[PDB]
Amino acid sequence: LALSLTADQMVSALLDAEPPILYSEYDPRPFSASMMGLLTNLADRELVHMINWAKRVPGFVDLTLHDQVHLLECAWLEILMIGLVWRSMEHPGKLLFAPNLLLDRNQGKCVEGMVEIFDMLLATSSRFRMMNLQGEEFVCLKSIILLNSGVYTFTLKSLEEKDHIHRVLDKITDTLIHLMAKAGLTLQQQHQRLAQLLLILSHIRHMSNKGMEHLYSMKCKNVVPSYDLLLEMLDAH
Amino acid sequence: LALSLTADQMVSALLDAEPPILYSEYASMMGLLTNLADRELVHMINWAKRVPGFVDLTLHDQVHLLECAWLEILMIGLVWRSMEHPGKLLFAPNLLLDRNQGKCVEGMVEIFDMLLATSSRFRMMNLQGEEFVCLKSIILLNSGVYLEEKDHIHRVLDKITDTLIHLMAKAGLTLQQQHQRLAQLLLILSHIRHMSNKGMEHLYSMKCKNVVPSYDLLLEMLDAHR
Ligand SMILES: O=C(c1ccc(OCCN2CCCCC2)cc1)c1c(-c2ccc(O)cc2)sc2cc(O)ccc12
Ligand SMILES: O=C(c1ccc(OCCN2CCCCC2)cc1)c1c(-c2ccc(O)cc2)sc2cc(O)ccc12
Repeated sequence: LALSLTADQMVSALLDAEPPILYSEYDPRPFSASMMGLLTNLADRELVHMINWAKRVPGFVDLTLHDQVHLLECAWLEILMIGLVWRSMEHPGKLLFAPNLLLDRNQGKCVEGMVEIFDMLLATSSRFRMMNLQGEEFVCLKSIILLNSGVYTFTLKSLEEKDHIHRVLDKITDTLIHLMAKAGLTLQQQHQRLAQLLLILSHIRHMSNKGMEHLYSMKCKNVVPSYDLLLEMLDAH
Repeated sequence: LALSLTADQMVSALLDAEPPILYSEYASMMGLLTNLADRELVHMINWAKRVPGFVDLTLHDQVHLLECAWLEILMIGLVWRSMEHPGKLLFAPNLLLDRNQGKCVEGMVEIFDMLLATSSRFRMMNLQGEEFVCLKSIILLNSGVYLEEKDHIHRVLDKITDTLIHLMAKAGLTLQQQHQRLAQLLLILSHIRHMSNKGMEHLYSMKCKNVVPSYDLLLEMLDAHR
Protein backbone atom coordinates (compact mmCIF):
# COMPACT_ATOMS: atom_id res chain seq x y z
CA LEU A 1 0.00 0.00 0.00
CA ALA A 2 1.41 3.33 -1.20
CA LEU A 3 0.72 5.33 1.96
CA SER A 4 2.56 2.73 4.07
CA LEU A 5 5.90 2.99 2.23
CA THR A 6 8.94 4.37 4.03
CA ALA A 7 11.03 6.99 2.21
CA ASP A 8 13.58 4.33 1.31
CA GLN A 9 10.86 2.06 -0.11
CA MET A 10 9.43 4.95 -2.17
CA VAL A 11 12.85 5.73 -3.69
CA SER A 12 13.47 2.07 -4.52
CA ALA A 13 9.99 1.73 -6.12
CA LEU A 14 10.56 4.80 -8.28
CA LEU A 15 14.07 3.77 -9.39
CA ASP A 16 12.73 0.27 -10.23
CA ALA A 17 9.93 1.82 -12.31
CA GLU A 18 12.21 3.84 -14.61
CA PRO A 19 11.60 3.40 -18.36
CA PRO A 20 14.38 2.46 -20.76
CA ILE A 21 16.27 4.95 -22.91
CA LEU A 22 15.02 4.48 -26.47
CA TYR A 23 16.92 4.96 -29.74
CA SER A 24 16.24 6.47 -33.11
CA GLU A 25 17.10 4.44 -36.29
CA TYR A 26 20.17 3.61 -37.54
CA ASP A 27 21.37 3.53 -41.00
CA PRO A 28 24.91 4.21 -42.10
CA ARG A 29 20.94 10.54 -41.53
CA PRO A 30 20.96 13.63 -41.23
CA PHE A 31 17.51 15.21 -41.52
CA SER A 32 15.65 18.06 -43.25
CA ALA A 33 10.11 17.03 -42.37
CA SER A 34 12.80 14.40 -41.48
CA MET A 35 13.83 15.68 -38.02
CA MET A 36 10.15 16.02 -36.94
CA GLY A 37 9.40 12.54 -38.27
CA LEU A 38 12.20 11.05 -36.15
CA LEU A 39 11.12 12.96 -33.03
CA THR A 40 7.45 11.99 -33.51
CA ASN A 41 8.39 8.31 -33.95
CA LEU A 42 10.49 8.47 -30.74
CA ALA A 43 7.81 10.24 -28.63
CA ASP A 44 5.14 7.76 -29.80
CA ARG A 45 7.30 4.80 -28.67
CA GLU A 46 8.19 6.50 -25.38
CA LEU A 47 4.50 6.98 -24.53
CA VAL A 48 3.96 3.21 -24.21
CA HIS A 49 6.81 2.92 -21.69
CA MET A 50 5.49 6.01 -19.91
CA ILE A 51 2.16 4.28 -19.23
CA ASN A 52 4.06 1.28 -17.77
CA TRP A 53 6.09 3.63 -15.60
CA ALA A 54 2.99 5.52 -14.39
CA LYS A 55 1.29 2.28 -13.28
CA ARG A 56 4.36 1.59 -11.11
CA VAL A 57 4.34 4.98 -9.36
CA PRO A 58 3.02 4.16 -5.89
CA GLY A 59 -0.63 5.20 -5.52
CA PHE A 60 -1.32 5.81 -9.21
CA VAL A 61 -3.23 2.57 -9.90
CA ASP A 62 -5.33 3.22 -6.77
CA LEU A 63 -7.07 5.97 -8.79
CA THR A 64 -9.97 5.42 -11.17
CA LEU A 65 -9.10 4.72 -14.82
CA HIS A 66 -10.78 8.04 -15.71
CA ASP A 67 -8.49 9.94 -13.32
CA GLN A 68 -5.37 8.04 -14.43
CA VAL A 69 -6.19 9.09 -18.03
CA HIS A 70 -6.68 12.71 -16.96
CA LEU A 71 -3.35 12.88 -15.12
CA LEU A 72 -1.52 11.51 -18.16
CA GLU A 73 -3.36 13.78 -20.63
CA CYS A 74 -2.16 16.72 -18.53
CA ALA A 75 1.39 15.50 -17.89
CA TRP A 76 2.65 13.50 -20.84
CA LEU A 77 4.69 16.25 -22.53
CA GLU A 78 6.09 17.56 -19.24
CA ILE A 79 7.21 13.98 -18.52
CA LEU A 80 8.86 13.60 -21.95
CA MET A 81 10.57 16.94 -21.43
CA ILE A 82 11.93 16.33 -17.93
CA GLY A 83 13.24 12.95 -19.21
CA LEU A 84 14.92 14.79 -22.10
CA VAL A 85 16.49 17.33 -19.72
CA TRP A 86 17.81 14.57 -17.43
CA ARG A 87 19.30 12.64 -20.41
CA SER A 88 20.96 15.88 -21.62
CA MET A 89 22.37 16.99 -18.27
CA GLU A 90 25.89 15.76 -18.90
CA HIS A 91 26.01 17.09 -22.46
CA PRO A 92 26.43 20.89 -22.39
CA GLY A 93 24.81 22.67 -25.38
CA LYS A 94 23.03 19.52 -26.58
CA LEU A 95 19.65 17.82 -26.23
CA LEU A 96 19.93 14.05 -26.09
CA PHE A 97 16.58 13.04 -27.59
CA ALA A 98 18.19 9.60 -28.01
CA PRO A 99 21.78 8.37 -27.83
CA ASN A 100 21.84 8.59 -31.67
CA LEU A 101 19.76 11.79 -31.87
CA LEU A 102 21.87 14.30 -29.99
CA LEU A 103 21.08 17.74 -31.32
CA ASP A 104 22.40 21.26 -30.90
CA ARG A 105 20.67 24.63 -31.22
CA ASN A 106 21.42 25.04 -34.93
CA GLN A 107 19.79 21.72 -35.67
CA GLY A 108 16.79 23.00 -33.68
CA LYS A 109 16.56 25.88 -36.16
CA CYS A 110 15.73 23.34 -38.91
CA VAL A 111 12.20 23.01 -37.49
CA GLU A 112 10.23 26.28 -37.77
CA GLY A 113 9.40 27.59 -34.28
CA MET A 114 11.53 25.07 -32.36
CA VAL A 115 14.61 27.09 -31.28
CA GLU A 116 12.98 29.16 -28.57
CA ILE A 117 11.79 25.99 -26.78
CA PHE A 118 15.08 24.24 -27.57
CA ASP A 119 16.79 27.11 -25.71
CA MET A 120 14.46 26.71 -22.71
CA LEU A 121 15.23 22.96 -22.59
CA LEU A 122 18.98 23.64 -22.75
CA ALA A 123 18.66 26.21 -19.91
CA THR A 124 16.86 23.63 -17.76
CA SER A 125 19.63 21.10 -18.46
CA SER A 126 22.14 23.82 -17.36
CA ARG A 127 20.13 24.38 -14.15
CA PHE A 128 20.19 20.60 -13.40
CA ARG A 129 23.97 20.65 -13.79
CA MET A 130 24.41 23.70 -11.58
CA MET A 131 22.31 22.03 -8.85
CA ASN A 132 24.06 18.69 -9.36
CA LEU A 133 20.63 17.03 -9.54
CA GLN A 134 20.80 13.39 -8.38
CA GLY A 135 18.96 10.49 -10.06
CA GLU A 136 16.97 9.80 -6.88
CA GLU A 137 15.77 13.43 -6.86
CA PHE A 138 14.92 13.21 -10.56
CA VAL A 139 12.59 10.22 -10.16
CA CYS A 140 10.81 12.04 -7.31
CA LEU A 141 10.28 15.12 -9.46
CA LYS A 142 8.95 13.11 -12.38
CA SER A 143 6.40 11.37 -10.09
CA ILE A 144 5.39 14.75 -8.69
CA ILE A 145 4.68 15.99 -12.24
CA LEU A 146 2.47 12.98 -12.94
CA LEU A 147 0.38 13.42 -9.78
CA ASN A 148 0.31 17.23 -9.57
CA SER A 149 -0.17 18.56 -13.05
CA GLY A 150 -3.75 17.39 -13.59
CA VAL A 151 -5.06 17.46 -10.02
CA TYR A 152 -6.43 21.02 -10.23
CA THR A 153 -8.60 20.23 -13.31
CA PHE A 154 -10.63 17.12 -12.35
CA THR A 155 -18.35 14.48 -6.52
CA LEU A 156 -17.61 12.38 -3.43
CA LYS A 157 -15.36 9.99 -5.40
CA SER A 158 -13.36 12.91 -6.81
CA LEU A 159 -12.83 14.30 -3.30
CA GLU A 160 -11.49 10.89 -2.20
CA GLU A 161 -9.18 10.79 -5.25
CA LYS A 162 -7.77 14.26 -4.60
CA ASP A 163 -7.17 13.39 -0.93
CA HIS A 164 -5.24 10.30 -2.00
CA ILE A 165 -3.10 12.24 -4.52
CA HIS A 166 -2.29 14.90 -1.89
CA ARG A 167 -1.27 12.21 0.60
CA VAL A 168 1.00 10.50 -1.93
CA LEU A 169 2.51 13.88 -2.90
CA ASP A 170 3.22 14.49 0.83
CA LYS A 171 5.00 11.09 0.96
CA ILE A 172 7.15 12.15 -2.01
CA THR A 173 8.06 15.41 -0.19
CA ASP A 174 9.08 13.29 2.83
CA THR A 175 11.17 11.17 0.46
CA LEU A 176 12.95 14.19 -1.05
CA ILE A 177 13.73 15.45 2.47
CA HIS A 178 15.00 11.99 3.50
CA LEU A 179 17.37 11.88 0.52
CA MET A 180 18.77 15.33 1.26
CA ALA A 181 19.19 14.48 4.96
CA LYS A 182 20.96 11.17 4.16
CA ALA A 183 23.29 13.19 1.90
CA GLY A 184 24.31 15.43 4.82
CA LEU A 185 22.59 18.75 4.12
CA THR A 186 21.57 20.87 7.13
CA LEU A 187 17.82 21.44 7.74
CA GLN A 188 18.16 24.89 6.22
CA GLN A 189 19.90 23.43 3.16
CA GLN A 190 17.18 20.76 2.91
CA HIS A 191 14.32 23.24 2.75
CA GLN A 192 16.19 25.55 0.38
CA ARG A 193 16.94 22.65 -1.99
CA LEU A 194 13.40 21.29 -1.76
CA ALA A 195 12.17 24.74 -2.92
CA GLN A 196 14.77 24.99 -5.69
CA LEU A 197 13.74 21.60 -7.02
CA LEU A 198 10.02 22.29 -6.91
CA LEU A 199 10.43 25.69 -8.61
CA ILE A 200 11.94 23.83 -11.61
CA LEU A 201 8.55 22.27 -12.09
CA SER A 202 7.04 25.68 -12.93
CA HIS A 203 9.55 26.03 -15.77
CA ILE A 204 8.80 22.47 -16.96
CA ARG A 205 5.11 23.35 -17.06
CA HIS A 206 5.92 26.52 -19.04
CA MET A 207 7.93 24.51 -21.60
CA SER A 208 5.18 21.89 -21.97
CA ASN A 209 2.61 24.59 -22.70
CA LYS A 210 4.90 26.32 -25.20
CA GLY A 211 5.74 22.96 -26.79
CA MET A 212 2.10 21.93 -27.09
CA GLU A 213 1.22 25.24 -28.82
CA HIS A 214 4.16 24.57 -31.19
CA LEU A 215 3.04 20.96 -31.95
CA TYR A 216 -0.49 22.24 -32.71
CA SER A 217 0.86 24.89 -35.10
CA MET A 218 2.28 22.12 -37.33
CA LYS A 219 -1.23 21.08 -38.44
CA CYS A 220 -0.65 17.33 -38.17
CA LYS A 221 -3.63 15.02 -37.76
CA ASN A 222 -2.48 13.75 -34.36
CA VAL A 223 -0.86 15.86 -31.61
CA VAL A 224 -2.14 14.62 -28.25
CA PRO A 225 -2.75 11.05 -27.14
CA SER A 226 -6.55 10.70 -27.24
CA TYR A 227 -8.64 9.68 -24.22
CA ASP A 228 -9.28 6.18 -25.61
CA LEU A 229 -5.68 5.59 -26.70
CA LEU A 230 -4.58 6.32 -23.11
CA LEU A 231 -7.59 4.32 -21.89
CA GLU A 232 -6.49 1.18 -23.87
CA MET A 233 -2.94 1.49 -22.83
CA LEU A 234 -4.03 2.02 -19.23
CA ASP A 235 -7.26 -0.08 -19.46
CA ALA A 236 -5.48 -3.41 -19.46
CA HIS A 237 -7.25 -6.76 -19.09
CA LEU B 1 21.48 45.10 1.84
CA ALA B 2 18.51 42.77 1.20
CA LEU B 3 20.26 39.52 2.12
CA SER B 4 20.86 40.76 5.68
CA LEU B 5 17.12 41.09 6.51
CA THR B 6 15.80 38.67 9.13
CA ALA B 7 12.79 36.52 8.28
CA ASP B 8 10.63 38.87 10.38
CA GLN B 9 11.99 41.92 8.51
CA MET B 10 11.37 40.20 5.17
CA VAL B 11 7.70 39.55 6.09
CA SER B 12 7.15 43.11 7.31
CA ALA B 13 8.73 44.50 4.10
CA LEU B 14 6.53 42.36 1.86
CA LEU B 15 3.35 43.16 3.77
CA ASP B 16 4.14 46.87 3.59
CA ALA B 17 4.71 46.63 -0.20
CA GLU B 18 1.21 45.29 -1.02
CA PRO B 19 -0.55 47.15 -3.90
CA PRO B 20 -4.05 48.60 -3.53
CA ILE B 21 -7.22 46.88 -4.71
CA LEU B 22 -8.52 48.83 -7.73
CA TYR B 23 -12.08 49.23 -8.97
CA SER B 24 -13.49 48.51 -12.37
CA GLU B 25 -14.19 51.70 -14.38
CA TYR B 26 -17.94 51.96 -14.96
CA ALA B 27 -17.15 42.84 -25.51
CA SER B 28 -17.93 45.14 -22.56
CA MET B 29 -16.78 42.48 -20.06
CA MET B 30 -13.36 42.21 -21.75
CA GLY B 31 -13.13 45.99 -22.11
CA LEU B 32 -13.62 46.32 -18.34
CA LEU B 33 -11.10 43.59 -17.48
CA THR B 34 -8.52 45.03 -19.93
CA ASN B 35 -8.87 48.51 -18.41
CA LEU B 36 -8.49 47.07 -14.89
CA ALA B 37 -5.40 45.01 -15.81
CA ASP B 38 -3.83 48.08 -17.47
CA ARG B 39 -4.29 50.17 -14.31
CA GLU B 40 -3.09 47.40 -11.97
CA LEU B 41 0.18 47.22 -13.88
CA VAL B 42 1.73 50.43 -12.48
CA HIS B 43 0.87 49.35 -8.99
CA MET B 44 2.51 45.99 -9.65
CA ILE B 45 5.73 47.77 -10.72
CA ASN B 46 5.64 49.84 -7.48
CA TRP B 47 5.23 46.61 -5.52
CA ALA B 48 8.06 44.87 -7.43
CA LYS B 49 10.51 47.69 -6.56
CA ARG B 50 9.81 47.00 -2.87
CA VAL B 51 10.51 43.23 -2.98
CA PRO B 52 13.89 42.97 -1.19
CA GLY B 53 16.69 42.55 -3.76
CA PHE B 54 14.66 43.36 -6.88
CA VAL B 55 16.17 46.82 -7.43
CA ASP B 56 19.72 45.42 -7.11
CA LEU B 57 19.22 43.83 -10.56
CA THR B 58 19.96 45.81 -13.74
CA LEU B 59 16.92 47.64 -15.17
CA HIS B 60 17.14 45.34 -18.20
CA ASP B 61 16.79 42.33 -15.90
CA GLN B 62 14.01 43.92 -13.80
CA VAL B 63 12.04 44.49 -17.03
CA HIS B 64 12.59 40.87 -18.15
CA LEU B 65 11.30 39.51 -14.83
CA LEU B 66 8.15 41.64 -15.15
CA GLU B 67 7.59 40.63 -18.80
CA CYS B 68 7.63 37.01 -17.70
CA ALA B 69 5.62 37.31 -14.47
CA TRP B 70 2.99 40.02 -14.93
CA LEU B 71 -0.04 37.83 -15.75
CA GLU B 72 0.86 35.21 -13.12
CA ILE B 73 1.03 38.07 -10.61
CA LEU B 74 -2.39 39.44 -11.67
CA MET B 75 -3.79 35.92 -11.41
CA ILE B 76 -2.42 35.04 -7.98
CA GLY B 77 -3.77 38.39 -6.74
CA LEU B 78 -7.20 37.56 -8.18
CA VAL B 79 -7.14 34.13 -6.59
CA TRP B 80 -6.23 35.63 -3.20
CA ARG B 81 -9.01 38.23 -3.13
CA SER B 82 -11.48 35.56 -4.29
CA MET B 83 -10.57 33.15 -1.38
CA GLU B 84 -13.56 34.18 0.79
CA HIS B 85 -16.00 34.20 -2.17
CA PRO B 86 -16.55 30.53 -3.15
CA GLY B 87 -17.68 30.11 -6.77
CA LYS B 88 -16.83 33.69 -7.71
CA LEU B 89 -13.85 35.69 -8.95
CA LEU B 90 -13.45 39.10 -7.33
CA PHE B 91 -11.75 40.95 -10.18
CA ALA B 92 -12.68 44.17 -8.35
CA PRO B 93 -14.97 44.89 -5.36
CA ASN B 94 -17.52 46.13 -7.93
CA LEU B 95 -16.78 43.29 -10.39
CA LEU B 96 -17.53 39.96 -8.74
CA LEU B 97 -18.23 37.36 -11.46
CA ASP B 98 -19.41 33.70 -11.31
CA ARG B 99 -18.64 31.03 -13.93
CA ASN B 100 -21.90 31.68 -15.84
CA GLN B 101 -20.68 35.23 -16.51
CA GLY B 102 -17.29 33.84 -17.62
CA LYS B 103 -19.20 31.77 -20.17
CA CYS B 104 -20.24 35.04 -21.89
CA VAL B 105 -16.66 35.45 -23.12
CA GLU B 106 -15.69 32.94 -25.81
CA GLY B 107 -12.89 30.73 -24.46
CA MET B 108 -12.84 32.09 -20.91
CA VAL B 109 -14.77 29.52 -18.86
CA GLU B 110 -12.00 26.85 -18.89
CA ILE B 111 -9.54 29.30 -17.31
CA PHE B 112 -12.23 30.78 -15.06
CA ASP B 113 -12.78 27.27 -13.62
CA MET B 114 -9.01 26.80 -13.05
CA LEU B 115 -8.89 30.14 -11.19
CA LEU B 116 -11.86 29.12 -9.02
CA ALA B 117 -10.19 25.77 -8.28
CA THR B 118 -7.03 27.57 -7.20
CA SER B 119 -9.03 29.87 -4.93
CA SER B 120 -10.65 26.75 -3.50
CA ARG B 121 -7.19 25.19 -2.85
CA PHE B 122 -6.11 28.39 -1.07
CA ARG B 123 -9.24 28.21 1.13
CA MET B 124 -8.69 24.53 2.04
CA MET B 125 -5.03 25.16 2.97
CA ASN B 126 -6.03 28.22 5.02
CA LEU B 127 -3.41 30.26 3.17
CA GLN B 128 -2.24 33.20 5.31
CA GLY B 129 -1.48 36.72 4.04
CA GLU B 130 2.14 36.36 5.15
CA GLU B 131 2.46 33.20 2.99
CA PHE B 132 0.62 34.78 0.01
CA VAL B 133 3.03 37.73 -0.02
CA CYS B 134 6.00 35.31 -0.08
CA LEU B 135 4.48 33.27 -2.95
CA LYS B 136 3.85 36.37 -5.03
CA SER B 137 7.49 37.47 -4.57
CA ILE B 138 8.69 34.01 -5.64
CA ILE B 139 6.65 34.29 -8.89
CA LEU B 140 8.32 37.63 -9.63
CA LEU B 141 11.87 36.35 -9.07
CA ASN B 142 11.49 32.80 -10.45
CA SER B 143 9.39 33.12 -13.58
CA GLY B 144 12.03 34.77 -15.77
CA VAL B 145 15.22 33.57 -14.04
CA TYR B 146 15.91 31.48 -17.15
CA LEU B 147 25.76 34.85 -13.72
CA GLU B 148 26.00 37.33 -10.82
CA GLU B 149 22.38 38.34 -11.51
CA LYS B 150 21.14 34.72 -11.35
CA ASP B 151 23.18 34.08 -8.17
CA HIS B 152 21.61 37.15 -6.53
CA ILE B 153 18.08 36.03 -7.52
CA HIS B 154 18.73 32.55 -6.15
CA ARG B 155 20.05 33.97 -2.83
CA VAL B 156 16.88 36.08 -2.54
CA LEU B 157 14.72 33.08 -3.38
CA ASP B 158 16.53 31.10 -0.64
CA LYS B 159 15.79 33.93 1.83
CA ILE B 160 12.07 33.76 0.93
CA THR B 161 12.11 29.96 1.48
CA ASP B 162 13.73 30.57 4.91
CA THR B 163 11.03 33.14 5.63
CA LEU B 164 8.18 30.75 4.71
CA ILE B 165 9.69 28.03 6.95
CA HIS B 166 10.11 30.56 9.79
CA LEU B 167 6.42 31.55 9.55
CA MET B 168 5.43 27.89 9.71
CA ALA B 169 7.78 27.21 12.66
CA LYS B 170 6.32 30.14 14.67
CA ALA B 171 2.80 28.81 13.93
CA GLY B 172 3.82 25.56 15.68
CA LEU B 173 4.00 23.18 12.71
CA THR B 174 6.27 20.15 13.14
CA LEU B 175 9.35 19.89 10.84
CA GLN B 176 7.42 17.34 8.76
CA GLN B 177 4.41 19.64 8.49
CA GLN B 178 6.68 22.58 7.53
CA HIS B 179 8.29 20.65 4.66
CA GLN B 180 4.94 19.31 3.45
CA ARG B 181 3.28 22.74 3.49
CA LEU B 182 6.24 24.43 1.73
CA ALA B 183 5.94 21.77 -1.03
CA GLN B 184 2.15 22.16 -1.29
CA LEU B 185 2.49 25.93 -1.72
CA LEU B 186 5.24 25.66 -4.35
CA LEU B 187 3.32 23.10 -6.38
CA ILE B 188 0.42 25.57 -6.68
CA LEU B 189 2.90 27.85 -8.47
CA SER B 190 3.08 25.32 -11.34
CA HIS B 191 -0.69 25.62 -11.69
CA ILE B 192 -0.46 29.45 -11.67
CA ARG B 193 2.12 29.23 -14.49
CA HIS B 194 -0.25 26.94 -16.36
CA MET B 195 -3.16 29.37 -16.00
CA SER B 196 -0.97 32.30 -17.14
CA ASN B 197 0.12 30.32 -20.24
CA LYS B 198 -3.49 29.37 -21.10
CA GLY B 199 -4.68 32.92 -20.32
CA MET B 200 -2.01 34.42 -22.59
CA GLU B 201 -3.05 32.10 -25.44
CA HIS B 202 -6.65 33.18 -24.84
CA LEU B 203 -5.79 36.90 -24.83
CA TYR B 204 -3.79 36.46 -28.07
CA SER B 205 -6.75 34.61 -29.69
CA MET B 206 -8.93 37.72 -29.13
CA LYS B 207 -6.85 39.68 -31.67
CA CYS B 208 -7.07 42.96 -29.70
CA LYS B 209 -4.62 45.86 -30.23
CA ASN B 210 -2.12 44.58 -27.64
CA VAL B 211 -1.52 41.76 -25.10
CA VAL B 212 1.88 42.02 -23.38
CA PRO B 213 3.36 45.17 -21.84
CA SER B 214 6.22 46.48 -23.97
CA TYR B 215 9.81 46.72 -22.76
CA ASP B 216 9.52 50.52 -23.02
CA LEU B 217 6.25 50.70 -21.05
CA LEU B 218 7.68 48.61 -18.22
CA LEU B 219 10.93 50.60 -18.24
CA GLU B 220 9.02 53.90 -18.10
CA MET B 221 6.97 52.67 -15.11
CA LEU B 222 10.14 51.59 -13.32
CA ASP B 223 11.11 55.29 -13.36
CA ALA B 224 14.88 55.17 -13.70
CA HIS B 225 17.07 57.44 -11.63
CA ARG B 226 18.20 60.37 -13.56
O1 LIG C 1 9.86 16.83 -30.83
C1 LIG C 1 9.25 16.37 -29.90
C2 LIG C 1 7.90 15.77 -30.06
C3 LIG C 1 7.44 15.41 -31.32
C4 LIG C 1 6.17 14.84 -31.46
C5 LIG C 1 5.39 14.61 -30.33
O2 LIG C 1 4.13 14.06 -30.42
C6 LIG C 1 3.73 13.38 -31.60
C7 LIG C 1 2.25 13.08 -31.49
N1 LIG C 1 2.05 11.82 -30.79
C8 LIG C 1 0.68 11.38 -31.13
C9 LIG C 1 0.28 10.09 -30.44
C10 LIG C 1 0.45 10.27 -28.93
C11 LIG C 1 1.85 10.77 -28.55
C12 LIG C 1 2.20 12.05 -29.33
C13 LIG C 1 5.86 14.98 -29.07
C14 LIG C 1 7.12 15.54 -28.92
C15 LIG C 1 9.81 16.41 -28.53
C16 LIG C 1 9.95 17.63 -27.73
C17 LIG C 1 9.66 19.03 -28.15
C18 LIG C 1 10.70 19.97 -28.02
C19 LIG C 1 10.51 21.28 -28.46
C20 LIG C 1 9.28 21.62 -29.04
O3 LIG C 1 9.11 22.88 -29.49
C21 LIG C 1 8.27 20.68 -29.19
C22 LIG C 1 8.45 19.37 -28.76
S1 LIG C 1 10.66 17.25 -26.19
C23 LIG C 1 10.73 15.59 -26.52
C24 LIG C 1 11.23 14.61 -25.66
C25 LIG C 1 11.21 13.27 -26.11
O4 LIG C 1 11.68 12.28 -25.32
C26 LIG C 1 10.74 12.91 -27.38
C27 LIG C 1 10.23 13.84 -28.28
C28 LIG C 1 10.24 15.18 -27.86
O1 LIG D 1 -9.35 39.41 -18.20
C1 LIG D 1 -8.24 39.63 -17.76
C2 LIG D 1 -7.20 40.36 -18.56
C3 LIG D 1 -7.58 41.18 -19.63
C4 LIG D 1 -6.61 41.86 -20.37
C5 LIG D 1 -5.26 41.71 -20.03
O2 LIG D 1 -4.29 42.35 -20.76
C6 LIG D 1 -4.63 43.55 -21.46
C7 LIG D 1 -3.45 44.05 -22.26
N1 LIG D 1 -2.64 44.99 -21.48
C8 LIG D 1 -1.66 45.59 -22.41
C9 LIG D 1 -0.77 46.61 -21.72
C10 LIG D 1 -0.06 45.95 -20.55
C11 LIG D 1 -1.04 45.26 -19.60
C12 LIG D 1 -1.98 44.32 -20.35
C13 LIG D 1 -4.87 40.89 -18.96
C14 LIG D 1 -5.83 40.21 -18.22
C15 LIG D 1 -7.81 39.05 -16.47
C16 LIG D 1 -7.62 37.60 -16.24
C17 LIG D 1 -7.90 36.48 -17.17
C18 LIG D 1 -8.71 35.42 -16.71
C19 LIG D 1 -9.05 34.40 -17.60
C20 LIG D 1 -8.60 34.45 -18.93
O3 LIG D 1 -8.92 33.45 -19.81
C21 LIG D 1 -7.83 35.53 -19.38
C22 LIG D 1 -7.48 36.55 -18.50
S1 LIG D 1 -7.09 37.30 -14.62
C23 LIG D 1 -7.10 38.97 -14.22
C24 LIG D 1 -6.73 39.51 -12.98
C25 LIG D 1 -6.79 40.91 -12.82
O4 LIG D 1 -6.43 41.47 -11.62
C26 LIG D 1 -7.18 41.76 -13.88
C27 LIG D 1 -7.54 41.27 -15.14
C28 LIG D 1 -7.49 39.89 -15.31
